[PDB]
Amino acid sequence: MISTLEDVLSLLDLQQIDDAAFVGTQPDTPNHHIIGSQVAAQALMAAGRTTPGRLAHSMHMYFLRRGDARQPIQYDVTPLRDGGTISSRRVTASQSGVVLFEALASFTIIADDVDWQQRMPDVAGPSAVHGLEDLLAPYAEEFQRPFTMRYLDAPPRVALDLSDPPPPRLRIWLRANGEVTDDPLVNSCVVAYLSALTLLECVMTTMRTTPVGPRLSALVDHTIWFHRAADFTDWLLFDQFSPSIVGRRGLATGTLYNRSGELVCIATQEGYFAE
Amino acid sequence: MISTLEDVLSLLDLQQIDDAAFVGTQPDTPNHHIIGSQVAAQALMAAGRTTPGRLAHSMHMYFLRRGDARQPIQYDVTPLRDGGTISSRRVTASQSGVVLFEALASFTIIADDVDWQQRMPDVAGPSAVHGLEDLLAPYAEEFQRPFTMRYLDAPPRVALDLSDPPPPRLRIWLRANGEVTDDPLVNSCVVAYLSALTLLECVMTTMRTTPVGPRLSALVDHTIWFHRAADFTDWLLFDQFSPSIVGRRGLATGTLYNRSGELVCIATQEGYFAEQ
Ligand SMILES: [Cl-]
Ligand SMILES: [Cl-]
Repeated sequence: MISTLEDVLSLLDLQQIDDAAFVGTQPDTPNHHIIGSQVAAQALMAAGRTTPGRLAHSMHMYFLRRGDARQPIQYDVTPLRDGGTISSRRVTASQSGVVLFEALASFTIIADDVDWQQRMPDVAGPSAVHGLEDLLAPYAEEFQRPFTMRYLDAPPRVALDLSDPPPPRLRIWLRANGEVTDDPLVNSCVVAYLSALTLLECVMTTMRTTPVGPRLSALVDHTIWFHRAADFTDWLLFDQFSPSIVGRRGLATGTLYNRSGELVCIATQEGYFAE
Repeated sequence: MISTLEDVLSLLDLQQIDDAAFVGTQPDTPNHHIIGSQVAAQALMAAGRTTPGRLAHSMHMYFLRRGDARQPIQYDVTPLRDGGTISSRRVTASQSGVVLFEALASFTIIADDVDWQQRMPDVAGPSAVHGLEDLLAPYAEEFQRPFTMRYLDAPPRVALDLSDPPPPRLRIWLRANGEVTDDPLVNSCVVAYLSALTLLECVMTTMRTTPVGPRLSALVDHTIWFHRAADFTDWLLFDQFSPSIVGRRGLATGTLYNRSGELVCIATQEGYFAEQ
């Protein structure tokens, strides 16, 4: 099972099998499903390798069919445009000829210009905050990680035992359990992985469910805009909320910051909750 | 020019030239540029016509090349997924084989389930706000509309006169200057049109520019999530802001609400500003 930060870096180590085709693999999962975070990060790596040296700036994706964690995944990249400042790629992810996912990714050259952001919210610092493992301890009977996670708000399983579902806001302090490679594309791919990892949890809580049920979900899409490099040598804050849930779908948006205050990325995804 | 609401509805009338191939058109503009609002709305209509009786729920797109307003646009639709819940469509827009735009759209059945939203912000109403025409009248020498627009925060050209540029936030009350067809797909397409129309303005102000310059801009992408029907028989509030601007890029996000408070859609786009 994915348990170390090195395991996450291994996910990003794709095997090139043709000029614009790459294969990724992973360990099996308990329900045999591939999670969205993996396919996002691997798809971005595949795209980035066909645009060498350019920096990831955005990616949009739709999950069509859910991957089987027992088989590898093939990523086929199509160049859409190669401009002097922006370049664009389609990435299709497949298993035995079955298309799992389609994405569109865009890459840029670095440019010094207006650099502005909203200020990070004023929240309790990571040291004030309970770890996920201690928070889930009472539920151990119902069940190492690549990131330490400290939750400012109740995680979904804890929230399920509150009288009423809390407001759909979830703030998590995150720290890599090891060293992320000093490579801009790897940096962005790890950001991509984190951007989709806990993001639907604030919706699950409002839907009175958790990642393992009782009501199961699947991501329909995921979107990321990368603005500034993540500093994985310290904590990051992931500020997540839902503006709206309707018709079995819940929208979640998250903003990732370095502890030092820089806004790293924004991401948004819609999850579908089985009836 | 596109100047009436009927003209915007007419953008959505596509010629079908094959099973999954449609042609859209538009009047020539002054600089022959086709705006992203038009291409988003026409692409959604194309996609929707191949998924009859399902409701638009999301759309993602990249604007690869600027369109020539003097030529029509072919929308080629590819079905990617079909069945009991969600249907998925690729839409490619092209002019004489040159691809302008790639989108992925998604459609769903109606289902009653958990229905929750954040509360619309408490702001001044439409009558407390000056119309855009009036706010821009002082600058006429430098220069009808399908929508009445009342800006609660300074438009880019007005903001440009201020010493300290304001926060990159922009609330606009909008009202269709006419009746929008009572059809769910048309409704979603007009929502798509609006979702991209003013959305970058909150960035332009921080970038010390306006829709007509001095620093020009182009959209890189656009993204819409449709949750509740727009009620075009009354005002809508488009609450827009930018969380971040860097590297010649500015990200803008907007939430559209009915006056009665329902959250209609969320949209997010990134614009690129050519060197200064
Ligand atoms: Cl370019
Ligand atoms: Cl922990």
